[PDB]
Amino acid sequence: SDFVVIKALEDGVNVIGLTRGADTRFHHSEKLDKGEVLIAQFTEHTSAIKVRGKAYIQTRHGVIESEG
Amino acid sequence: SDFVVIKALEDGVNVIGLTRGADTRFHHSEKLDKGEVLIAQFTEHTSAIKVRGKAYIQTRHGVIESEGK
Amino acid sequence: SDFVVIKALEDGVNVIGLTRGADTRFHHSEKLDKGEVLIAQFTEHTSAIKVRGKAYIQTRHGVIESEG
Amino acid sequence: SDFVVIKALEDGVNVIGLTRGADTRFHHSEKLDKGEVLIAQFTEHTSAIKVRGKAYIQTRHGVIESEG
Amino acid sequence: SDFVVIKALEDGVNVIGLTRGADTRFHHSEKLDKGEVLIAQFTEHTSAIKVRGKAYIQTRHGVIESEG
Amino acid sequence: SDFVVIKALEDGVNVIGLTRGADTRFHHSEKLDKGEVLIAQFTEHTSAIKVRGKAYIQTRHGVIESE
Amino acid sequence: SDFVVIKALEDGVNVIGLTRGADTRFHHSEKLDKGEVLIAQFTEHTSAIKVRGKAYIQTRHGVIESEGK
Amino acid sequence: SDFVVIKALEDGVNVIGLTRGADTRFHHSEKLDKGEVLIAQFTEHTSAIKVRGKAYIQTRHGVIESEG
Amino acid sequence: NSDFVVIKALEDGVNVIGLTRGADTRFHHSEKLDKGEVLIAQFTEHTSAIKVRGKAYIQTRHGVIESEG
Amino acid sequence: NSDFVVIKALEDGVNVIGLTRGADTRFHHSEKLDKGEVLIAQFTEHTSAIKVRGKAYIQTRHGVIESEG
Amino acid sequence: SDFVVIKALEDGVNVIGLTRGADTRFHHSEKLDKGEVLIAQFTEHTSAIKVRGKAYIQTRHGVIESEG
Ligand SMILES: N[C@@H](Cc1c[nH]c2ccccc12)C(=O)O
Ligand SMILES: N[C@@H](Cc1c[nH]c2ccccc12)C(=O)O
Ligand SMILES: N[C@@H](Cc1c[nH]c2ccccc12)C(=O)O
Ligand SMILES: N[C@@H](Cc1c[nH]c2ccccc12)C(=O)O
Ligand SMILES: N[C@@H](Cc1c[nH]c2ccccc12)C(=O)O
Ligand SMILES: N[C@@H](Cc1c[nH]c2ccccc12)C(=O)O
Ligand SMILES: N[C@@H](Cc1c[nH]c2ccccc12)C(=O)O
Ligand SMILES: N[C@@H](Cc1c[nH]c2ccccc12)C(=O)O
Ligand SMILES: N[C@@H](Cc1c[nH]c2ccccc12)C(=O)O
Ligand SMILES: N[C@@H](Cc1c[nH]c2ccccc12)C(=O)O
Ligand SMILES: N[C@@H](Cc1c[nH]c2ccccc12)C(=O)O
Repeated sequence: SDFVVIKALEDGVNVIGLTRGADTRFHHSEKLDKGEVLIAQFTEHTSAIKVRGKAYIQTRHGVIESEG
Repeated sequence: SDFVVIKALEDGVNVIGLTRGADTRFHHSEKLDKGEVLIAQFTEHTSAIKVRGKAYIQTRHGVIESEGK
Repeated sequence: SDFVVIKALEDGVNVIGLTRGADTRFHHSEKLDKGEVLIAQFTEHTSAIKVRGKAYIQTRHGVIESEG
Repeated sequence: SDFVVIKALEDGVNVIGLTRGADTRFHHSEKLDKGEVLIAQFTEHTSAIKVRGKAYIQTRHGVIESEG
Repeated sequence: SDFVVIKALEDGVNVIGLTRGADTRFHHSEKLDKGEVLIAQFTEHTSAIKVRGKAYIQTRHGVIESEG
Repeated sequence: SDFVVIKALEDGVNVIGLTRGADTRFHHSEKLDKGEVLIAQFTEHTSAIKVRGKAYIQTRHGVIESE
Repeated sequence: SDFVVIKALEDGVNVIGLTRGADTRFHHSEKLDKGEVLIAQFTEHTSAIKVRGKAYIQTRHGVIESEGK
Repeated sequence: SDFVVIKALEDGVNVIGLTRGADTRFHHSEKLDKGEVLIAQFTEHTSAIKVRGKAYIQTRHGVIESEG
Repeated sequence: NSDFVVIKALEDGVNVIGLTRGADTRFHHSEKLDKGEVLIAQFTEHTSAIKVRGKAYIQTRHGVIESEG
Repeated sequence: NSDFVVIKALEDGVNVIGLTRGADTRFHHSEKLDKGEVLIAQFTEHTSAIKVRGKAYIQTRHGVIESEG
Repeated sequence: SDFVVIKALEDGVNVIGLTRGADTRFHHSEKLDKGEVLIAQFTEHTSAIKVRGKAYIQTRHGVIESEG
């Protein structure tokens, strides 16, 4: 099952898990300080992940960068 | 299951999930502001995804770019 | 399960689902205006997809372009 | 399942599905006008596909061109 | 399931399905005229295919040409 | 399931299927004349394939030629 | 199932497992001192992993580095 | 299941199937005359294959030759 | 059919520590390696994370990495 | 569907030995190859390790290796 | 299921199978003399393998050498 890597490029990056299912809203927000890395899967409860704030992101389709 | 990466290139971008099944309609519109990235799967409930607004998009088939009205 | 990426290159492009099953008829026509992108799977309900109008198309077999 | 991409290079191209099963006959003929693109799977009902008319075709095996 | 692509390079090319099972015989022969393409799967009923007549053939193993 | 492509390079080529199972014998021989191509899977009934006569063969492991 | 490799580049690096399921919380924090290596899977109990502290990280998407505190 | 290609480079080559199971013995020898090709799978009944005589052999791990 | 890691000890007394799979996380075994020995160790029903202490050359599917003592 | 090894005897009296799968490990069969004969042998429900003695050219999915008598 | 290739570079190389399960101990040691090769799988009974002595080793992750 797929995962994304998120490296925070500043304090307070917000990695937001959206609920899997007929309804969509966020069910968890994990904040990262600058330099921290989160490696997070798609799961039974999370089917979309949003990143807010400056982050360096890797997925199976390559590198992408969120800007705050 | 496959996923698409969408990075908003201006405020107010909408990533719209279309319902899976005989019926086709919008069930959710996720609004993205400039700089934010959404990584969204295809799912039991979403079998097509539409992107309105300027965005940089990656899928397994490569990069594509949506342009806004 | 695979999908196809369609970027509309002018207004009023139609992405048409054809029904899976013994019967083949339309079922849904999604209208894309210029610059909009639709990323659409093959599904229990859709086993063929037609594009009408000018669009840039990506599949697992490469790029192809429809013309209006 | 595998799918084929067909781009009509002239009007009245026919993409014809042959029935899966002991019997082989045409169950459906999809007419493409010049410039239209059909992306069509193999399915429970369709185990062979025939293209009549000038078209550009992609399959997992690469490009091939049908001629009028 | 695998498929073979056949482009007829002359009229009257025959793509012949051989029966799956203890018995081997021809259950169908599809006639292609010049420039027609047939994309044909292996199936529950067809476990070998024979091409007779001049054609350009693609499979997973690459290109081969039959001659009349 | 995998397949073999055989192109006959002369008349009279035989593509012979061998029975799956505890016992091994020929259950079918398909004759190919010059230029005809057969594409043949391994199956419930055929676990080995013999080619006799001159033909160009392709498999997943590349090209080989019978004489 | 996928795994990540983490090599601590200073003392006191934490490798933190987040719970799988509807509830998300830390359920374990593995402390690495400098030069130690942990190779950790995703599991029935861990669906996300956070690294805090200076570390060299390998995943199937390649090399990433966490930067300390 | 994997398969092996054996092309006999002299008459009398033997392709020998060894029994699957706790017992190991030869259950069949297929004799190949010069220039014959045999394409043979691993099966419920055959878990090792021995070749005797001069032959050009292909497997998933590349070319090897046997010599008489 | 799980993944495995290759650990070659570059000095005596390297420890390859298996961590328990499941809701709880603890060391269930430390295999001690002397210099020049190679351990090839899978992830398993009982081991979902592996810690290496001491100097070792390591290979996994994501490449080479080295632990330091 | 299992993996297999190709063994080409480079001298007479080469032995390809099958070791039993399961809690008990012993030799259950030894196949004698004379010079230039080839054996293509799978791992099986009965054979979970294969030992080659004598001079032979071996191909696995990991590449070529050679045994020396 | 994965396997390791071990080529003894001196006499008395010991290939040691460790028990799968909650407990860890060795359940078999297979000694190799110089120039013998052992191709050993991971199994229902062996989930870790230790090599002692000078040996050339291939795994899916490449070559490694043990030093005795
Ligand atoms: N609840 C939605 C979340 C989602 C996933 N991908 C999407 C694409 C667009 C809009 C919403 C979504 C679902 O599981 O389907
Ligand atoms: N409800 C439709 C959504 C869809 C997916 N792919 C499409 C292609 C064309 C039109 C509609 C669709 C379905 O699941 O089939
Ligand atoms: N209803 C048809 C749709 C179809 C898919 N592929 C085709 C190719 C040709 C003609 C029709 C089709 C089916 O499910 O089989
Ligand atoms: N009814 C046939 C259609 C077919 C598929 N591949 C073929 C090859 C040759 C002739 C017929 C076919 C079948 O399902 O098997
Ligand atoms: N009825 C045969 C057809 C066949 C497939 N491949 C073959 C190779 C040789 C001879 C016959 C065949 C079968 O299903 O097995
Ligand atoms: N009846 C044998 C045929 C066979 C397959 N592969 C072989 C290799 C060698 C000799 C015989 C065979 C079987 O199914 O096993
Ligand atoms: N007992 C934990 C061990 C573990 C695996 N990967 C981890 C990542 C971080 C922290 C703990 C772990 C589990 O099976 O899930
Ligand atoms: N409990 C959450 C943990 C998680 C995984 N991926 C995430 C992405 C964003 C936020 C939370 C998560 C889950 O298993 O789904
Ligand atoms: N009995 C242990 C053996 C093992 C596998 N990999 C390990 C890593 C470290 C320590 C022990 C092991 C198990 O099956 O899990
Ligand atoms: N009867 C043995 C045959 C065998 C397969 N591979 C081997 C390797 C060595 C010795 C014997 C064999 C088995 O099925 O397991
Ligand atoms: N009977 C043992 C044989 C074995 C396979 N791989 C090994 C590695 C080392 C020692 C023994 C083995 C097993 O099935 O597990």
